Amino acid sequence: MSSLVRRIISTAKAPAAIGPYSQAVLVDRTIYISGQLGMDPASGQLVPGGVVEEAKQALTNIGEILKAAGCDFTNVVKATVLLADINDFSAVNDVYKQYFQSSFPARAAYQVAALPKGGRVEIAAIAVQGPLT
Amino acid sequence: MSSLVRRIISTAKAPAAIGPYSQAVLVDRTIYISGQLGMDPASGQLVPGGVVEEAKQALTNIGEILKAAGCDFTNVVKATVLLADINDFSAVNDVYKQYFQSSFPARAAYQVAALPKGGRVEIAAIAVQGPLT
Amino acid sequence: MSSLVRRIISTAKAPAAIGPYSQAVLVDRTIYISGQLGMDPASGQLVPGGVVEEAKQALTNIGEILKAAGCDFTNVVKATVLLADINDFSAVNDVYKQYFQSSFPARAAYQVAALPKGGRVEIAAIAVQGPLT
Amino acid sequence: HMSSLVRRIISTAKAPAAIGPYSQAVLVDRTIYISGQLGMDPASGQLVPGGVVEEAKQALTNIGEILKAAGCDFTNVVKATVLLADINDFSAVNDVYKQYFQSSFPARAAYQVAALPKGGRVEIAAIAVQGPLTTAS
Amino acid sequence: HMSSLVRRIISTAKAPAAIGPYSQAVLVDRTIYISGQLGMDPASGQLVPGGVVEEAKQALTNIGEILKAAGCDFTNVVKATVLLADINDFSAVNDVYKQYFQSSFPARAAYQVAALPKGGRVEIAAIAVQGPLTTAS
Amino acid sequence: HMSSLVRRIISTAKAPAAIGPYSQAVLVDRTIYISGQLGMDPASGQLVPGGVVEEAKQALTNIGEILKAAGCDFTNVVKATVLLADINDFSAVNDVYKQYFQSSFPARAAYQVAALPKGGRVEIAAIAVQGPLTTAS
Repeated sequence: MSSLVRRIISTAKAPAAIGPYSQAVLVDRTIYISGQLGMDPASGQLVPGGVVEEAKQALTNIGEILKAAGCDFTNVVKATVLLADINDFSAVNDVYKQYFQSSFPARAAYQVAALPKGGRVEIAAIAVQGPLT
Repeated sequence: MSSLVRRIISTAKAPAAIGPYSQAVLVDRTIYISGQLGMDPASGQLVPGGVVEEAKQALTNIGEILKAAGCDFTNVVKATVLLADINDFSAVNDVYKQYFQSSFPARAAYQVAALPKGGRVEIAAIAVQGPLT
Repeated sequence: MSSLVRRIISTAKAPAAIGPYSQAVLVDRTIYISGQLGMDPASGQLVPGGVVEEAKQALTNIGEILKAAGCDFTNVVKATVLLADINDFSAVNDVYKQYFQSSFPARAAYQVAALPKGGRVEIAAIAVQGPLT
Repeated sequence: HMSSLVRRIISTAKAPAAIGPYSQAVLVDRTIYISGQLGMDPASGQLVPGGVVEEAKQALTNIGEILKAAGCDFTNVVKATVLLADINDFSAVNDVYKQYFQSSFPARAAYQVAALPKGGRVEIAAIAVQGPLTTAS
Repeated sequence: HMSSLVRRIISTAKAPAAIGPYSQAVLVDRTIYISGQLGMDPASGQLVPGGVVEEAKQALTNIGEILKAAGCDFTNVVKATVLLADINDFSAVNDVYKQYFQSSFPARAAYQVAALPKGGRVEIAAIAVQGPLTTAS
Repeated sequence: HMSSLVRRIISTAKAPAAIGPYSQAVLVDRTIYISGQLGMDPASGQLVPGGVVEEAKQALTNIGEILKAAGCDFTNVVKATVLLADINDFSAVNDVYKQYFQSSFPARAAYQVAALPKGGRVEIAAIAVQGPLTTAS
């Protein structure tokens, strides 16, 4: 009946919350990361340029949340890729692969009906705090 | 190679199953909670009044499942909010915030094409059994 | 600050990856399984026959990934069932129940706008490596 | 940061009280460290009469009450230490000790010491692990 | 496969150096096994003068420096062993030992031995658990 | 409820058999408690001839076989106890013991006792932790 560590992860290097959620929660060694839209952290607005630029921004935001938790992309074990349009699958895959360079996470990827703020992509993730063997 | 505790959480204070699933599963210290529609526990029928009343009922149902597992809303670490209509985002956020009063979970929220029983909202969650520090 | 085990699960008894993901990731004792379409493992093509045959194939694929990790369906604690059409709920439930014969997982099930490859169903899961009590 | 592990000080009236800055036992995480027990009567404060066999019986009774206070029994013991005033009493003490265990026997340290507190002829200490335990050998 | 647990060899200059194939203490996972400490002056390499009370004070100072090197203090000690050259010195040594603990006291082993290294009159060893710890009793 | 932790009773024919209600070693969770080993020949049932140095070599051989039966080697030992019939034999025994360890040395207890079983001149016990272990100091 040990008391397990639970910590809210919060960094100004990622966007402010637009609803009642934390950027991520660390509990024991597992980090649950909220869905990230392609919002610029300074302004909270979706970056221009459509799905490719939004995907890059979403992943960069995930990277800053990971870093705040003492992690990097190699600590990610599962990701969820929500698309506004299934036709963008190939383009989003090519962006995604540039960040998750090895030990590729488990994943689910599919088209939803609509995302907050009219986003074209939103990515959530689960990570495990290192060290990992 | 310890044998980890796995327990099916089941309470008549939450709706009966409408498919082949458990209300929640506790494994080690993590509790995976099934998606809850706004069904009345006694009748299994969706409450009238649309998305706001359904969201309240769904969250109340989650609360009873948490309580059966010796938890409350403060043990939730991640939630998924599935909407039938993205226009309801603000209204559902305001209901949601009334239950998750602190240590806000990580979250993903988005519009799907359709929910079972024609629900307007469905909420799933992950919690960690306390004590948490 | 122990170093936790993280292992990529990979078996030729399940389909090759069609994107930048692992079939599953084992970390500590938790196994995150990627969404499985009803693809034949040998060819990578969706099996004919629609949602019922695809659901059977998806679940068989999950079973082979579990087996590669020293597990079976009784180790599953949470599943996500993504449908291309909510009208298929009853048919998919009846297939699903044939594999998850006891200790039914927690679950969320709902209709999405579109799945990769035009699939009619996709199933992801979380399992915990045994022994479980 | 790290998890906060549970510690319980065990203190039962059915075993001799721990006079001074020690405890009968300390449970930390799942491991229970049990202080050495003499053949002391909990209600007299000195040794039971009759010598080493009588003292061994009382010491093991005392350990059993401390185990029960920690939610354990003798099946949870993983290591014991048997200290003797006379090595030649080992067989007699072992004939008492063997009655408390049926299988999956603890590891053991046993030897004669120069002197025990209270003039004792035997003192038994133990380490136990809180269950459930699965024995695979 | 299993997780890789952390092990740290503790080696502080504020306690007597561990001459030869032993360490002052070993931390493994959360548990710290501390070698028996004599009343040795870290900078002389032999016992402090003045007998058992002076030696007990120095031994406990030495243990405290090893605990600090492992990120602990005396509140993390869960079991201690007090070895004596003379059982009749127990009360005097206990009056020193009690100053180092205020509550949640360790389990204890204590007895007279035939001989300690270096002609010591007291030697104290300990097991501690790295915090945080929550004491529920 | 709590997880069920693994316990294995270790019982190898390459070390002297544990006669009576004790085991050569008990593994529980990741920790192995190894009973004190004398310089006993596994196939004779009594001490090897030649005195303390010969007995120390045989005792350490016996411990090594018990470690191997638990899937460990001497690098997994975190604490050892060296009991002697004569404190003046410590250096000779240490010259044997040092051959079994190369670094990350165990914590140690060592002292002379009034009598060991079987008339032994040395008895070595140990605590080990099943690997993998990462040593960070």
